[PDB]
Amino acid sequence: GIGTKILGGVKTALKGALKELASTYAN
Repeated sequence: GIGTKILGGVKTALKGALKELASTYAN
């Protein structure tokens, strides 16, 4: 229920936003 935070939320954030930001910082 609040497992959503460490599943659907944080793992989506690393999968999308950190993966895109770090990838086009490193280039």
